[PDB]
Amino acid sequence: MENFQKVEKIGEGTYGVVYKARNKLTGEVVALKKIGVPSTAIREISLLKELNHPNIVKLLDVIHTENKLYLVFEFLHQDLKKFMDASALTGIPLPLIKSYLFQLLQGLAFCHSHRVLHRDLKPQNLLINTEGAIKLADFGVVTLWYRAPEILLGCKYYSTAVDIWSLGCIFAEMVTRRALFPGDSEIDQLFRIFRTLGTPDEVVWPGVTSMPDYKPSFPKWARQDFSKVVPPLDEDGRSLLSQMLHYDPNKRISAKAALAHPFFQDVTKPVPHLRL
Ligand SMILES: NCC1CCN(CC(=O)Nc2cccc3c2C(=O)c2c-3n[nH]c2C2CCCCC2)CC1
Repeated sequence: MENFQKVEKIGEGTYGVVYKARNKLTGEVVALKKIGVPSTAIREISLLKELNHPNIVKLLDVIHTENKLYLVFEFLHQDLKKFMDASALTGIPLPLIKSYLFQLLQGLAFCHSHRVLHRDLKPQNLLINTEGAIKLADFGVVTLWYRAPEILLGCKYYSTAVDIWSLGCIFAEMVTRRALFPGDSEIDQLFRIFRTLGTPDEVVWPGVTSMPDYKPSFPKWARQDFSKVVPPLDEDGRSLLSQMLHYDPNKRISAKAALAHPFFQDVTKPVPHLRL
């Protein structure tokens, strides 16, 4: 727009490029996302500027000019991926990990209550500020690391449970300082999940053998010990995590239910120490 002047390219998303820009009018710095334009979609996005939550990056404005679509979001100073890389030496403190997980579950609970899912949760689209907050951003070579199993198996009508899986993967990563399922292809992704949680069957996941991309020929791996998977997460944390990583989407814990888990008994809001 004629009112915004780009400062620098923040990066490349999947729905277009994102730029850090200054609003020549308000003088504010924002995150500018550049994407005729489908009308059905216009009404959709117009609905995003409506669902506001403390843990959802605010969509300040939606500019639709010359068949171009510009989404103006609030600017946050860092993403979780960066913070985690900067904390690789000692890891993010548990209290802060617990605080971020809680906040993200809150944002998700809100999203899901309005039948809105993220679909592509990952460290790169989780934004944080100096205050100690974390927010969901960029709603739905792309990473497959946080992709839920029903998605990898071809379920077209997946549920809000896919976001819980992704968050579960992010939660484990914050704790061990290592991606849980770092696949580099759908099948590799799938098998890495199978090797760790065991190949799903009709017993733990009824209806799994009737999934679009399910192959009767998939190898049959045994489920690995969870204490070996996510140490030194305490029993409450591992208990919560296992419930977020259930194969059966219907058995997987909901965001609202997860907030009441014992793990958050002693949850606080620590302030992050970050370099900008
Ligand atoms: N970490 C940046 C990559 C992942 C996220 N995308 C796509 C996307 O949809 N980003 C955003 C959507 C709404 C608000 C923001 C961003 C976004 O990227 C960003 C925002 N506010 N602050 C930032 C950055 C600050 C510097 C470190 C990287 C994040 C760009 C590449």
